[PDB]
Amino acid sequence: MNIFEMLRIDEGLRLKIYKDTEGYYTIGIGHLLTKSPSLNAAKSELDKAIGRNTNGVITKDEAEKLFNQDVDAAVRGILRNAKLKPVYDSLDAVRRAALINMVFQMGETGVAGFTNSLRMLQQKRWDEMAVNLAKSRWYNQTPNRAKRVITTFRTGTWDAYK
Ligand SMILES: [Cl-]
Ligand SMILES: [Cl-]
Repeated sequence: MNIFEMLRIDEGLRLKIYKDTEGYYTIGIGHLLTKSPSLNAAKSELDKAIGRNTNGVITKDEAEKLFNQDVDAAVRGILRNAKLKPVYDSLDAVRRAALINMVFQMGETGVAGFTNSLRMLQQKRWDEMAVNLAKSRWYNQTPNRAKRVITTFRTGTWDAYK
């Protein structure tokens, strides 16, 4: 089990443009296209991302390429964030995977804002952190996934995913 296998479970793989739970245009492995309501704005973004005229449809390879770029960017955004870097640096390899997951899903900024949980994470207070992450719009909108991520932080193991 690794971050790729982990995010692939959580986001799935879709080869045709679609809406996410939030209503946004997305494709592949959780790759957001646009927060805009126009399927055209979305086809536009897709082709620019892919580098070709897709007509809203990509190959698996193509989807995997975006994903690779997205995970890479998540890791880099963590390592560059003043709030994030230090949390990450303090954690074990499983728990790091969990941080990357949230970052992938919600952006540096989003996570960078969970002030209290970040501190508990840092203080290695596993249980309270888990309670705190749960009082969030994030958990309420996508509780199964959130539970998985939260368990991963709590336990420090891949159980939720096995
Ligand atoms: Cl892109
Ligand atoms: Cl869910």
